[PDB]
Amino acid sequence: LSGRLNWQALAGLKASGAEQNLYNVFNAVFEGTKYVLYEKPKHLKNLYAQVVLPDDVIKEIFNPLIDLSTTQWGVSPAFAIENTETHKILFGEIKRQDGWVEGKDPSAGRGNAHERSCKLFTPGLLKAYRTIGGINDEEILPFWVVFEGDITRDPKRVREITFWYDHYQDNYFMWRPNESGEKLVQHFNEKLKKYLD
Amino acid sequence: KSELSGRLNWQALAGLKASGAEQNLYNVFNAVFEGTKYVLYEKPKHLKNLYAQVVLPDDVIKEIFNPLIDLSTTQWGVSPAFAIENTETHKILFGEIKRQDGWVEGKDPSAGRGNAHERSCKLFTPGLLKAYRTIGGINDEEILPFWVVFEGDITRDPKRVREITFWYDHYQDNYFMWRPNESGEKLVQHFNEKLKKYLD
DNA sequence: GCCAATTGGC
DNA sequence: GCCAATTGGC
Repeated sequence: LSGRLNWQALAGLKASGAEQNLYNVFNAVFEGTKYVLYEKPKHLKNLYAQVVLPDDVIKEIFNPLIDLSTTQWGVSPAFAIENTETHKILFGEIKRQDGWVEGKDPSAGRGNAHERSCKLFTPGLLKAYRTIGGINDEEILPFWVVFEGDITRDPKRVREITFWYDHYQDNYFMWRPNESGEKLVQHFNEKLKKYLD
Repeated sequence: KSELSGRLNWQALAGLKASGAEQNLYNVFNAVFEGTKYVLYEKPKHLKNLYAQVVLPDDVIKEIFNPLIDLSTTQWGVSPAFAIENTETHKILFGEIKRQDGWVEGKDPSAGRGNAHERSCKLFTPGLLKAYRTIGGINDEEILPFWVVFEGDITRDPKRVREITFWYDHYQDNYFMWRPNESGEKLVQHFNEKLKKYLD
């Protein structure tokens, strides 16, 4: 099964003048390929209820009338890309945020909600992602964060995120204003697709 | 490393408790550190200069906003909620305080839907981990260089407590749940028993 | 200049 | 059930 992408279908989406977002872009480029996109995938929805808490903690917290054995508490990624042959999955997030850009003061980029995406660096979620998605190669992280909005052109935010990721520079992508869906797909195609093999 | 050489001032903390004064992380640690080699910093400045000189490829520079300032002397960084330094060894533990509501008695489950506490996870990025270990001096692999103290109803929320427990995996001592009504002693005991030795 | 942490959205 | 990501605050 070739891993070639459907650039013709993507060009049609672009030509249809339709506003491109991550979903219609990957949906178009994956048509007839061995890849499929999921919006709000459910693979990681059953992680927390089964967590074993010391009896000392149980006594100190609120214990609702609930059957934890059948309770599914977990996370809901913005999206996931699956190679339907190997069934390996890359889970992703989309962080949209304003930023300090031309004509604005630094305060326009003072927001910090994007830090929330760093929950993916916790050892527990890294372990869960690797187990469920199948990407065990230590060379890359098992998630992909796509940033959107003026934060992607903010001199401070861009350097901050670059600093955070350190040697995992391909695990995030800055999808800048007015940029084509093609560049978003090229990042996946050139830097991440091989890890689903 | 004798126990006496690092004994905390438990009597000063008991005095604070006996005074009836409202306890918070700062007055609790300031009291317990009285006369010792440890000092607590509120908003430490050790990590004030981190990002401005980060190198960006020419093809990225071309696509971003480049302000007309001198990045070589610009200080962009972070400001931890607190830090604990052993002034004899100069090793430092950096900390955060995350207060948040939660699903507890008398509340609808929606009271625990909040997720801003996730921001604290920035400390797990490889970049900040390296910066924290370099500055604070803690390279022991079995412990992380930071300590996140949670406060508020989130500390008793059945889903949030399990979520955070899960996140931390085998680094359970790198966070502490300071519950409503809990005194300062429990907070200090966590540091004393699980983290203080990493400042030796 | 940097962090708080919430209420509304899907 | 779980995520969006902002504006207020010092």
